Parts: sequence; structure tokens; C-alpha cells
Amino acid sequence: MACLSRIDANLLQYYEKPEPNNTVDLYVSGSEYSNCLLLSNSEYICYHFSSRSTLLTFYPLSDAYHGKTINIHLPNASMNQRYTLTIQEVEQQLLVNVILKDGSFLTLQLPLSFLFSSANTLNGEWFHLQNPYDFTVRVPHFLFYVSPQFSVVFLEDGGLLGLKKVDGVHYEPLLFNDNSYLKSLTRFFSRSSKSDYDSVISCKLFHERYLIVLTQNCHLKIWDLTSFTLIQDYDMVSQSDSDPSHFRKVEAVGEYLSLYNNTLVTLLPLENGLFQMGTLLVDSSGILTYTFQNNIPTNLSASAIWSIVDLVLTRPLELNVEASYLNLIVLWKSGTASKLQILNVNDESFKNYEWIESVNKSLVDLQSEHDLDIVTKTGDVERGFCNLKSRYGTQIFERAQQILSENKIIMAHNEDEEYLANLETILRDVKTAFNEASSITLYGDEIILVNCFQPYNHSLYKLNTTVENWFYNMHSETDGSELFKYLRTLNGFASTLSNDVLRSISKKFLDIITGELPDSMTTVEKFTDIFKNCLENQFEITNLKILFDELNSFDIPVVLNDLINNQMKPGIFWKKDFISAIKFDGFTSIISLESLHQLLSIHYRITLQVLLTFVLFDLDTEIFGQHISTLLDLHYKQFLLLNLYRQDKCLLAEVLLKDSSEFSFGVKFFNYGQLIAYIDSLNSNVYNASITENSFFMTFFRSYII
Repeated sequence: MACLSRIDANLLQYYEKPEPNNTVDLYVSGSEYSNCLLLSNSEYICYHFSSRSTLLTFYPLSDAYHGKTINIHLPNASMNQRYTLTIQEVEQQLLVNVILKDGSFLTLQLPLSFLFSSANTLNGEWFHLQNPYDFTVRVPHFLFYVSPQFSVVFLEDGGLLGLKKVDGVHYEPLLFNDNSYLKSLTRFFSRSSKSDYDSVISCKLFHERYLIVLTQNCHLKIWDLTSFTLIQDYDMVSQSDSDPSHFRKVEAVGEYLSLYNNTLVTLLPLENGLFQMGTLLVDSSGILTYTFQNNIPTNLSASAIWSIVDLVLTRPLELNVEASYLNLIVLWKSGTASKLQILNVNDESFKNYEWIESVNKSLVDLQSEHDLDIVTKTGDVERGFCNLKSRYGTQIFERAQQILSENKIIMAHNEDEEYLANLETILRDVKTAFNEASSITLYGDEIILVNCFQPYNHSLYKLNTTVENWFYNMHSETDGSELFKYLRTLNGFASTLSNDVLRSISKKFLDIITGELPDSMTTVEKFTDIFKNCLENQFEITNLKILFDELNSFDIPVVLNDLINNQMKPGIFWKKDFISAIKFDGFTSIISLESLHQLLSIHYRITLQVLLTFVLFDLDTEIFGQHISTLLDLHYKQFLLLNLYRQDKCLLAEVLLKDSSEFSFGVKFFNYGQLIAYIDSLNSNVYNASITENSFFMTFFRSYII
């Protein structure tokens, strides 16, 4: 039931200086919202709005470290946060608009080149204030964007102004028709500080005119930018059992609806489970029409305390089922923690739908939590210290080392085992803090990227390959081909041994190949050595019967032939274009290595459990013998890659993104098909690479690192 995993991308992950070398600070006179805006030159740029709407940082996704980042300081906080702010690339320039508190209208103009150039300075006129209206009376809160010259505003009193650009930098108010509905709610019984405040909290734009909106009280309106008159005003709350008692009226502004083609989709307050999707149908003599259709509910259990974070209506993807048409990628939050789901719509008919979910934690994050890492070098403390620094990397590691001093805690001797457990917990923490959701983004066609609060941090949700589903869905399911079951009855045993025990074995297996466990011996004696030494009196005999019997009802010879030759060991890639990347893309770079790692990790576990049976049961070392010698080869290879993963990530990446010579800069994926493709390609280079020391310089290098 889980189809995508979470791959975490810390743009500075590889590097050791927590901050880009080239950082520029412009003035005038993050930890709030962050998102990616694609550009002309096929370059995504990310933005952050300092918590206090004070600062607005900028940087290039594809190259966080060497690339340059800008910290555009501001005269003073905008009106209603990231709402009274919009960013669109006019023409070879970025146009930022920010109705500061004072009611000014700040407009920035940044050259495209000034982002991807070298300049530590920007001169001329890029920023300029203004005051085309007295926002002293009717304060706004939802600055929008329509055209390069026009874009509407929105006041807290269900009102809306307008801004028309005549020249190059000038705007003048253009009211519509509301005034009527405003002046008269005065003559009717009352109009307090917040009585009938159907203020707007969402909006869009269908066919350059229709500002399909929405109000606090779900009243959906549809103005006309060729009339300046509100063409309609639906009452969303009355298109299905209008839950009396308590309808949570939109309090805090937010992304409550998105529109794709003809369709629209809307989140509605019903124990958090209302996605009303009434497709549009606008032309006819009648100029407007919102055709309600269905109202799908969300499976947000655990009390339903999951506020939306952003979401997106869009094309089909490529998942399990065939029945496809649309995908509503939805992203919720809860404290720092978050959930991302893809809501598959089987047919145009809005009633046959199927929900898909994904793992909310990186495989790495998961390993540490449930203490499941068997590869990481243990022992010392300055060692466990080195590790953490790697698994977490500079930025997060330094933030946590500050916080440990700020909170008056320091290291006793160079074995302060308590500093550790501390550093450790702060790290789990600083990381989850940093990884807080904030907005989706479709890198390329349909690739899900989540932007997080703390800059240089993103999270890609990848579509699981076959094995990856079994891994991530072992306990999570029943049924599925034979292999799955086999892999589970194996897991259903290994799980019960201790790690010290697993390590100890994997250890031995490594030897059968390095030779430490002398060749002479029969691949039948070692397996017994590796039994008195590693598994005798190390497991409950009871579970041993389960495995044996359970293991029987399996065509082992087969399931195992499918596992090793159709699941793990790939065949041959007749090179299905990955798009040789010209300039070094650091983003795509780590999305690869992390994803590479996630796979081998799962292979490694599987590989390991399989072999474990070849020692715990007398099976014909001459029948399956073909496999074993292959299994060991794999096991030994996987492990080596894993250990290497930890030793030095940046390095492991260069030798894996230049090994693919023509692509000695990386690849440029645009769809999950291209992604898996690539991954497996490397999955290969690893599995098909020589592991024989052609000299001592090499035997050493191996004995050491491994």
C-alpha cells in the first residue's frame, strides 16, 4: 500500500562548508515559505521568505554550493506574509512584488544573469517603493498575479482592488463591483470587526480572465476581468448534507484549491475529508458556470489533525493500476511531520477513485530509528562522532553543535558517551526541523519534490521498484508472487537475531571471498564454521521450525532463480537515453546516489537473509552452489558500496557519475521511468565491476576501508 519512498536532498550534503562560498546581500531603503520556480534556461530557482518576512533568500537548485545565492533584505515585513508577495519571471528577469506593512508597494527587478553569474553586486534600478492606495483603511492580505501589467489585490473585508501597469513601474487602483455588497451590509442589521467576513483565502485564473475564487465560508465566486463584475457566487456549503453543528470557517489563509484543465478541486471543512471537484464549463451565452460533480473524502485517520500544506491537480503518473486519468498530489502536515499522497482517479466519472500513499521517512532516517543499520562501523566514540557527521552532514551537524553549547552542554573526555546520545537526539531533531514540508513542485514532467523550511533542503518522493515495495510493504501486506512470501518467511526469522549477530555473519560471508576463510575448505564446511561461530545458541530453536516448514512450501530452486536473475541482477541496458548532462547538476547527483543506496541496502538485506539459510540447513552445496558463489559475490559487492557510501559521499558520487563517462557530469531525468532506469544502470556498474586486487596497493586499500 506504499508506492513511493522519501529520498532526502540536502544541497550541501556533499560539501563541508555549511554555506555557499558566494553569498550576496542586497538591501532596500528561511523558515516560513519556500518553493521552486522553473526558468527559461531550464534552471529551477528556490526562494525563502525569512520567518519574519524580513529577508527573502534566493538560490539555484541544480547547484547550491558553487552557485550563488542572494539574501534580498527588505525595508519591512509584508502585510500578510508570503501571501502579500508574488514571483513571476517577466522576461529574462524576476519580478517580485511585496505590499510591505506600511502599505508601500515594493517591486524588485532581478536580471536572469545576475542569478547565474558571478557579480557580488547589482547596480542601477532594481528596487523601488510606491503607494497607489491607502492601505491604512482597507488593509489587504492576498496579493495575486494576473498579467505582467495587471494583478489584483484582496482586502480583509471581502474586498478587492486592482493594479494596472501603464509604463515600466507604475500601478493605479481599479475597483470592480463589490462596493455595492459592501456599502449595504451597513444598512442591514450590523457589520462588526468580524461578523460576515467571507474574506478570500484561495484563488486561480481560468483562461486569462476568470478569477475563480473562494471565501472563508466556502462561498465560491467567479469574477470576470472583462466586466469587473462578480459573475457568480456559489455556496459550496450546501452541495451535500450541510453539516450544521460546526463547519470550520476558513480562518488562516491557505492553498485550498488548484485547477488543472477544465477541472477544479477544492478542500472543504468536513472532519477534514472534502475534496469537492466540480469541473468548469464556462462558454455558452451564459458567460459562467461551475458544474459541481463529486466530493471525495480523505482517509486522514488519527483524528484528522492534518492541515493541507499545498497540493496540486495534474496529469496521470504511472503507478500500480491501469485505470487512470488524473492525479491529485496532496501534501499534509502535522507539527513538523508530514504526509504525501497521490489520489488516483480511475475514470472521468468522479466516483471510481483509488488512493496511493508513500513512506514518510527516508530509509536512512528509518534505519537509525529502529536501530537496523548493520553496516556502519561501530566501536570508538570519535568514530561514532565521525559517522554522525557524515550521515547528517555539515549544515545539520553544525546547527546541532551550536544548540548543544547554547544549551550549556560540552564534551567531557574524548569518550563522552553522553555527549553522543545528545548530539544524536538533537540531530534526529534538527533534521526533522529542517525537513518540514511547505510546498510541492514538479521537477521536470511529473517528479514529486517537496520543499522544506530550512534552505538547501528538499525531499523527493520516488516511485518504488518491485523489490522496494516488498521491502517497504513486508508486514504491510499479504498475497503477491511467490518470491515475496519467500522473502518474508526469511525476514520472519532473521528479524529475531540480534544485529551483533547479523554483523558477525555478514562479516564471515565477506571472508569466504576475501579469503580470510581459506579457499581450501569446502563451501560446505565454512558454512558450518559460520554456524558454531555465529548462529549456534544465538536464536530460539522454536522459530527455526517455522522457517524450515514454512520454507518447504516454496519452489526454492525457482523463486531463487527469479530473485537473483530477474529482481536483483539486471540484464543489459541497450542504453535508453538518460540525456548526457552538460553542466554539473548537483541536485540530480545526490538523488541518484541516495536512491542508489536505498536499493543496494534492500538488496543487501535480502542477499544476507538468503545466505543465512544456506548455513542453517543442509542443502545441496552442489545444486544451489551455482547461486551461492554468485550470492557471495553480490553480498560482498553491496557491502563494499555501502561502506563506501558512508566513508565519503561526494567521492563515491564522482566515481559513479564519471564511470558513466559520456555522462561525466550527470544525467537530467524528467520522469520516474528515466529515474529508475538510471539507478539500475549504476546498480549494474556496481554488480558487474571487478573486485580483484591486481596488486598489493589494492589488497591494502581493501583490507582497510572495508
